[PDB]
Amino acid sequence: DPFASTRTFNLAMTDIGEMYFMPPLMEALAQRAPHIQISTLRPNAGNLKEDMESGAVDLALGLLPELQTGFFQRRLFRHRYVCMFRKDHPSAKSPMSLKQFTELEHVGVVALNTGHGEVDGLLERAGIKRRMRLVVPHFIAIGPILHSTDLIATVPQRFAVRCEVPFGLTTSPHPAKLPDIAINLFWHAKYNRDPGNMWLRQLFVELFSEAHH
Amino acid sequence: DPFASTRTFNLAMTDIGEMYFMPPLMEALAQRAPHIQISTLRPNAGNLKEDMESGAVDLALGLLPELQTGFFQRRLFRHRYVCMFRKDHPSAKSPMSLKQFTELEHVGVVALNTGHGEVDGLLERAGIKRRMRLVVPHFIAIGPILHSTDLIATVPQRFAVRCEVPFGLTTSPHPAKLPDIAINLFWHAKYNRDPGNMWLRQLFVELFSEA
Ligand SMILES: O=C(O)c1ccccc1O
Ligand SMILES: O=C(O)c1ccccc1O
Ligand SMILES: O=C(O)c1ccccc1O
Ligand SMILES: O=C(O)c1ccccc1O
Repeated sequence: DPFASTRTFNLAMTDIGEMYFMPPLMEALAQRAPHIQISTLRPNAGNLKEDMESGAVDLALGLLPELQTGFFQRRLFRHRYVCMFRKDHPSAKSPMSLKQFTELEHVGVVALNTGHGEVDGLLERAGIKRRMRLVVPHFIAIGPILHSTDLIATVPQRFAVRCEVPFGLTTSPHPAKLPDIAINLFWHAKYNRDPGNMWLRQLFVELFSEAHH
Repeated sequence: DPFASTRTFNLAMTDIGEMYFMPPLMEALAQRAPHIQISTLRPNAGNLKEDMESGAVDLALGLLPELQTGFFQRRLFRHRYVCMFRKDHPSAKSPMSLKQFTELEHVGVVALNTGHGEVDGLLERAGIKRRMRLVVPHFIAIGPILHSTDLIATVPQRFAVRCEVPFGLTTSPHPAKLPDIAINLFWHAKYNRDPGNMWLRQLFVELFSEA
């Protein structure tokens, strides 16, 4: 049944999603359905809405404003933005003050087709105009960049904690008031009742849902 | 007038390019041109050739055979593909044999609009069939994924070497016959004499060219 499938599922997610969702998913699949193949793609890859409609993309994961309307969507968890910097930073402290946040230099991330791109506008509207020497499209490059510079960054908490040891970095709670990050699972009405889709949806829900309350 | 420039330069490069190029560039810029901004994008974002022509993208860095004719270029350095897997993998050995390579499960990297996209085809044509359990679009997530699974991957060596300690990975010379990876810097002829472009190109050559 589930054990036997050799179906390939295609999943849209960010690079954080790849490092976060893939290892436990692979571990679960080796226990439960060891022949299933998984392919990922970034939320910006083509025509996400069209590709979910046609069935080329089975599921989408993340903070995804594109799909806020015509799609089924289930919340997996919430987490916050934190500030991150190298463990031996010459001046950065935790907790970091707004003043210090505005004094330091930043690397920014433009996560295309995600809601993370609201961050710069939200800070700007609060009067926090960062000295941002570098802007990159995506998140994982942030680890090595912070490891070998005095830059700081604003990043999702669940990504940050995964960088602390590998890249020798520390986090601070974020001095600015930023909304919570809702990481959701999305699917198109067409596959609402497809057995294989429901099974993979249920697995994501089981593996990744916040113990709510 | 480098020190006073507030120019934003738009650079096309991979996730590997960002981790490798950006920290020394960041350090040089703080010292020579602290008001310059650098914005990156992937080689696959929009269409590279037109954007370099328009000055939408100033410079491209990486393995980019589509720019190999009709663009200016300088070689920065060369390196090879290697096989990478977690240090305590139950069976994977270094050096890995081609037989073992064909037996183990892989994480593939599709790698669009770079030369790395060709790996699947050189292997497939040579008759080296891989059991591809997981496919991702880009390289940089391979580090965390190998660390926490039993998969193996084929990856650029200079990238692989930066993963070894952070993620507890080992490498092997690659059992298959694969081409060298030439990492070049490219620009369009139109900006050949643009002063800010010349200045930044020359900074990349200074910091990264082994030639
Ligand atoms: O921002 C995301 O896409 C994300 C994905 C998985 C886990 C945490 C995250 O912030
Ligand atoms: O349609 C499938 O191949 C399938 C896959 C996983 C679980 C249940 C299924 O029917
Ligand atoms: O593949 C790349 O684009 C690359 C870039 C910088 C250093 C090593 C690399 O392989
Ligand atoms: O001439 C410019 O516009 C310029 C900009 C940045 C760095 C060096 C430069 O000459």
